[PDB]
Amino acid sequence: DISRPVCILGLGLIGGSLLRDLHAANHSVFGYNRSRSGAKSAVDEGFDVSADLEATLQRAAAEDALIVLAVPMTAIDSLLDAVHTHAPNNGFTDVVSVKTAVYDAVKARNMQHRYVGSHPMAGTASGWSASMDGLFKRAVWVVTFDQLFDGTDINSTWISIWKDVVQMALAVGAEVVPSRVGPHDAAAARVSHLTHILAETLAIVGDNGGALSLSLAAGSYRDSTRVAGTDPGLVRAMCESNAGPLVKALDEALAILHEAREGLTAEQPNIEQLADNGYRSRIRYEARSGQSSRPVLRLHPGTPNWEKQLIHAETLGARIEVF
Amino acid sequence: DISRPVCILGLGLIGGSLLRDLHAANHSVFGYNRSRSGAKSAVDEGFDVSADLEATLQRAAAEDALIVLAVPMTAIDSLLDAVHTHAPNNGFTDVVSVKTAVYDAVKARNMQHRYVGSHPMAGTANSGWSASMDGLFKRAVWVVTFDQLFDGTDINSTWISIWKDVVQMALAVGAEVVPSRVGPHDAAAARVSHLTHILAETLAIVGDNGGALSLSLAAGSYRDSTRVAGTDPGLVRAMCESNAGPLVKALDEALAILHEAREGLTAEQPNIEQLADNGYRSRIRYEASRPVLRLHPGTPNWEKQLIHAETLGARIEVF
Repeated sequence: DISRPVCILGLGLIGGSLLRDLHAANHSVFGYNRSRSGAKSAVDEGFDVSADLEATLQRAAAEDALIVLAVPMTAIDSLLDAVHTHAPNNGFTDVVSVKTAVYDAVKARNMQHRYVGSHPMAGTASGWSASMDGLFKRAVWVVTFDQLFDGTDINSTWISIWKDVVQMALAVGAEVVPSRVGPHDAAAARVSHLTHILAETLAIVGDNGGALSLSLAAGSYRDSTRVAGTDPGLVRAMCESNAGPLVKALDEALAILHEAREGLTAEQPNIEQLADNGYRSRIRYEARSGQSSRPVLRLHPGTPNWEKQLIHAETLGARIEVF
Repeated sequence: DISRPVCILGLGLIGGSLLRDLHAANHSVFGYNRSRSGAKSAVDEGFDVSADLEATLQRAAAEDALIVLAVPMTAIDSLLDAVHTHAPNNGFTDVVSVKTAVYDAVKARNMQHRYVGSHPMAGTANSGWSASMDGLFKRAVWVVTFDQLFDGTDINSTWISIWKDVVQMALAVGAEVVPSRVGPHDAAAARVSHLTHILAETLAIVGDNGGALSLSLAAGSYRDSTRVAGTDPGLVRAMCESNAGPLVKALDEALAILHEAREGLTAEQPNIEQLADNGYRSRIRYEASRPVLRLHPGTPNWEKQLIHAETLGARIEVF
């Protein structure tokens, strides 16, 4: 279980849902919502919430709480600065879709000895009314571990923060997948950010078709343009934060689409390669989900060479369980 | 309702489902399936299905039945030859996802005087008779063609009666009938269905190129946007290859947007304002249903109202 009380900063879809699940699971937890209304609402429903950021961090520091920065990327720096200044010895984690940008921000402030990156594959970062129960059940929750393999010189206290973050993610039914920042952003660029870019693109090309096109659109179109409904502010945050790895991903998309075009413009139009490859890839994805077959490695923090199992899990996309 | 009994050639998702609804609605209906096994299954469930193509057409000839070609585009060219030889007087339609190729195949064989093209947006499936279902067309769109009124073509009251029964059949099984010519249809289908497939196959591969971790981290958005990549490649090829010209027009717009986005992400200060905004705004329009137009075939300039429905993407009902 979790050796520290959890302190959630920001109580929206992610943070609120985390507070609720942790409370359900009966673990010590409290949090902060900027909204005076939202705080009052949660306190009245039974939760331990405040709208006083200074007071929350003072207490967080007093109880050595694990601090969860459950805010959007644009809010991270101010919350890092707030934590650095009010709970400089506390351990802490974030929930943002992109990881390199955050780790960098943490390193620039010399907070890497107290930080463990994390990213739930939950929904779209909406305030407190967005919070629900069991959001994370059987959902992937990435937990980082760069400090173990880069130029950071960490000791046992960091290992202790890392454990609580994993115990926390596991406490709310998540599947913890360990990853360093580069491999993660490389993945998210492909499976989430490009997903969003293609979704916007499709909506425009369809809209360009006018009345008949929007009328004839069916289930496939509904599904492929759904995430184009998410907020422009967020879609930009994701993609811009991770522009580097996204461009590598988008370039693969353009190469494939160019090859596809070469094929459709031939004397005999042909897209075998795109079709056989696409199908096969989609089958591989379904195979390790539903119509969850992720492998599972058991780490034993403390034991020699356990760290190498984190890289082994990263390469395999294995979820982990710590004994 | 429908004046003629229905004859369904090919009984998979589309044709098989069309049979079940017309049978449930207690309308006169019978069909054909190449698969001898698939025909036995149907007969063993109480349906009027045969494996003998020639005999099915001779029966369709003796009932003046409406012939529905519910087969893939690759089986069309020989089926037209078959209907020509064994049932020339019969009025027929089809359900293929591309409408130009079929109409050319029809004209090539001088059959357009008894042909009314159509396309139900009912999707596809990796199966035959076993994929059939009740209520497949409820609320879904059913496109019906009418190029014969605007290209050079001498038509009589029969064609109109054939067109009337195709619309009513569509309506009978709970579909919304949007009329359209082959050019506009294929342009639209290129944009909202075929490009959709192309983009899904692409995303699936890019994600797979990322290896174990990428696939493991893929969540809801990926799942939804790569769903059609799971449809059998053969169907995807047929669908896109048959509509190659229009699809390229659509793909080129996609590529324009995607490059302009890459310009955006490579800047000193990465920026995809434009894409996100236009994208989001395009989706909001889509969500917010189709307009309607009353039509009486025969009355002067009723065909003008078909063009109106086409521009509007409106569904029609017949008075």
